[PDB]
Amino acid sequence: RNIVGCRIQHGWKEGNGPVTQWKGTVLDQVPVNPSLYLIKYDGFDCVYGLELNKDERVSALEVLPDRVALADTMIGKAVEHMFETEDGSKDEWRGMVLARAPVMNTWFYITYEKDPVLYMYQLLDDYKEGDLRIMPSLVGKQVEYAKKRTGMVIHQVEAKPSVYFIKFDDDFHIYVYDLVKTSAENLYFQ
Ligand SMILES: COc1cc2c(cc1OCCCN1CCCC1)N=C(N)C21CCC1
Ligand SMILES: COc1cc2c(cc1OCCCN1CCCC1)N=C(N)C21CCC1
Ligand code: NA
Repeated sequence: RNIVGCRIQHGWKEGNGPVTQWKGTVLDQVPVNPSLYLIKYDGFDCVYGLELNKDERVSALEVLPDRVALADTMIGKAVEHMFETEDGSKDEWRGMVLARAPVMNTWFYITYEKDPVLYMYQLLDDYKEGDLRIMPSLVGKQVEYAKKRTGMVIHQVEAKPSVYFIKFDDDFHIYVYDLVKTSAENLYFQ
C-alpha cells in the first residue's frame, strides 16, 4: 500500500497537441504541498514535479501492477560525471551529489552547474565503471525572482543546508539553488 514506489502511467496533452503516453515511479509526496508528486519517468534522467490532482494535462492516470520487492560517502561530494554523446565522443559535467533518492534505493539525487535541476542516477554503478570522479529553514516559503516567476521552496538538502529545491508554478522541473551563489542572487522569499 505504498505511495513512494508506486508505478504509474498516464497520458499527457499540451494545448491542442497530441497525447503522449508516459510510465514512471512516484518518489515523494511533498510535505509542504501534498498535491505535488515527484516522479521519475522511465528513460528520462530528471526528477519531475506534477500536481496530479489538478493538472489538466494529465489524463488516464493508472496505477501499474506493483513491483515485487554502500556509498553514503558520496553524499555532498563534488563530482565529475562522464557520459557518452550521440556521436560516441565523451563529455563530462561537474556537479554535486545531493542525497540518496527516496524510493529507488540504489539511486542518487545529483545536480550540475551546466543544468541546475534535479537529476537521478545509479551513481555507484557509474563509479564502478569509471565514469564518476569524486573530488576532495526556508522550506514552505514562497519564492519569486524577476524575469515575475513564482514558486515554493519544497526541500532543504541535509548535507548542504544552504541548498534548496524549488518548484516554480510554470514548470515541471525541480530547480536546485545554493542561496549563497550568484545563480540565486535574484531569488526573494516570503
Ligand atoms: C512533456 O514532457 C516532455 C517533453 C519533451 C521531453 C521529455 C518530456 O518529459 C520527460 C518526462 C516528464 N514529462 C512527462 C510528462 C510530464 C513531464 N523531451 C523533449 N525533447 C520534449 C521537449 C518537448 C518534447
Ligand atoms: C545522458 O546523460 C547521462 C546518461 C547516463 C549517465 C550519466 C549521464 O550524464 C551525466 C550528466 C548529465 N547528463 C544529462 C544530459 C547530458 C549530461 N549514467 C548512466 N548510467 C546513464 C547511461 C544511461 C543512463
Ligand atoms: Na503569499
